[PDB]
Amino acid sequence: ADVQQKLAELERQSGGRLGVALINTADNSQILYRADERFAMCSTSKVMAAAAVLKKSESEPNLLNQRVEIKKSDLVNYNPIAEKHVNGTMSLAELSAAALQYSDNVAMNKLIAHVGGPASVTAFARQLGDETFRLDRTEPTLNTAIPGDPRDTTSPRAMAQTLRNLTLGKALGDSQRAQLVTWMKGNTTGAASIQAGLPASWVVGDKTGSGGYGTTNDIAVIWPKDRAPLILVTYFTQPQPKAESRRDVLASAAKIVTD
Ligand SMILES: [Cl-]
Ligand code: NA
Repeated sequence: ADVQQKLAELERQSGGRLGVALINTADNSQILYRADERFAMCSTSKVMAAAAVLKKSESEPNLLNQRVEIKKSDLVNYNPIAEKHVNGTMSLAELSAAALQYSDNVAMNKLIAHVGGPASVTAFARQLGDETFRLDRTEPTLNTAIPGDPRDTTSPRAMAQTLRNLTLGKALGDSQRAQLVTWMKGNTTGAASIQAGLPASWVVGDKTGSGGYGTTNDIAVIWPKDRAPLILVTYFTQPQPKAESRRDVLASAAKIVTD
């Protein structure tokens, strides 16, 4: 309860809307704040697109080696890896890694297309037991994050439970689960978000997201020193369309709920 008051104070101080879900797998306890409200996922949705391709690879073992052409027409707004491979191909494994580790938006679009579009990613979430997740659009429009707009949203509670299934549970086969976790542990974009609020010795696998209205998100699996793992989802959005990102708010929330 003291944690609730501290999160409420942080939310007030920040001027935005904060949603937090922590799962402590030691005792299956939860810390929740606005955990059933919807938030725009932005690039945190890349985890579900990658997982859907991994699940397909359980029945098509050569799938991650399949190659995908990258053309100038594929470029969108943020393409740090794909722009180096124009007029060549990348494998689905390389695209998955680019999406998760560099937040490459071409990679995301190629993963979406492969599995059949946003409704197919959403159908995959339903098969896992997540009835809240919805992916509606492709990159870059899925990041608009308009207040009140349900498109491309989920709730903190649902995303934490689903991330627990994907990374610590049995939603994926052992090889595929290990691959997802390795990719998330190799993320290059998260050091200023949840990880900035945790001790240096803890190990984090995370995926960040940012978008309109100053939306600043991070979802993480956390291995504390000599403890059972944690799942932590921190979603944040602001009232002003051109608000700046606030990664520090996510770091502060992480420190509060892990103290
Ligand atoms: Cl503004
Ligand atoms: Na979700």
